[PDB]
Amino acid sequence: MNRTKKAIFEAAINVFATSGYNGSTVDEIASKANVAKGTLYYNFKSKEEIFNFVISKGLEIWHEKLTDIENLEDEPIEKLKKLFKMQFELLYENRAFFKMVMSQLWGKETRQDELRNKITEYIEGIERILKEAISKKQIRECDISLLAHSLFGSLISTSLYELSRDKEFNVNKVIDEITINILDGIVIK
Amino acid sequence: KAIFEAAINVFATSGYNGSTVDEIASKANVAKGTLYYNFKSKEEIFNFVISKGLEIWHEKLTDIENLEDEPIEKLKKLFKMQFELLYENRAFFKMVMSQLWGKETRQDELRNKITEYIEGIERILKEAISKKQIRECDISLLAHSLFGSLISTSLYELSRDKEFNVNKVIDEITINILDGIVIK
Repeated sequence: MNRTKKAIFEAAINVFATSGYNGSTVDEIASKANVAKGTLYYNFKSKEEIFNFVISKGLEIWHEKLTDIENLEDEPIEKLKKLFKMQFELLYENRAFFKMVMSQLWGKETRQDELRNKITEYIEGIERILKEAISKKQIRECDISLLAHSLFGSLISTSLYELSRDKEFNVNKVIDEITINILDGIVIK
Repeated sequence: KAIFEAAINVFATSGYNGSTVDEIASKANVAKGTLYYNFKSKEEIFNFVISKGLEIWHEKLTDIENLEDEPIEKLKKLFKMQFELLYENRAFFKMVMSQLWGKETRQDELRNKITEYIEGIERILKEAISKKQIRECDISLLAHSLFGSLISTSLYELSRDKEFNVNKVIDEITINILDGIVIK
């Protein structure tokens, strides 16, 4: 990304995360990016084009880091432990971006169908690790797609927990707790 | 009442930003003057919609809290109750999700309302921990994860364009949460 696209990218994340999609404007993104509006429009025709570019660029590191985990020779159960650590670290390093995503996952605009298709592509990588884990009898036989969405969904509920105003968020403690909760369950054993 | 059902659809479809009082009155088939005898602003309508819609969640959660059941059995009934209510209130749930993440003051207040519900889950988990029926753990983090089971399922249904059988979901999620997924 050159300076113009990087500046728009970083500013757009914060505008979208602060105001939501409908409340964000090209006008505000140009101002926050310190990019002349004519140069912005030379690169992006509309707010929707900026949004989709940000989603596509921002999810690149998610696919990259998940693909790296998939490529390891580690046992699948060890890949799942590394998945939880990777996702929460990535979430913590990119909180504005993830809120932007979360704010747009629930409606019926074509933009949001497309966003969900991009998230589904990511979740399919989780499904692939689970399938291998089940075949190696390291994870219980279960509805894989349902489980994979639950593993992604841990990011969503934790993002809400991170917004708590009465405590301070500790990413390493959350990784450790969620890993045990997911793998071992909560029942006394 | 007409405003409540219409405003869910409007806030879901047109957003909070992007919707108007007039559009809500129209979708409700409510004369604008009659709207203003009930509500002063679009903000008042939103705050009313959230509070009203969450009442049934609080009522059913309180019912479970009031049971004589062991807390671990309360938790099983909580999962069942939550997925049932999710199924009956699908539009409302997704509308809430769409509004939960921004920095406007109505959204601070929305999150406070959700947090209050999640605090009710924390009370059941606290009883389960005292009775040594579940592990000692970060109770607030776990309670958010238990609410998160609905978030994940709702996203799953949207992403696959499905309305999954509620009993099969309850059965799978309950085992996943209580017993975990690892075989070791």
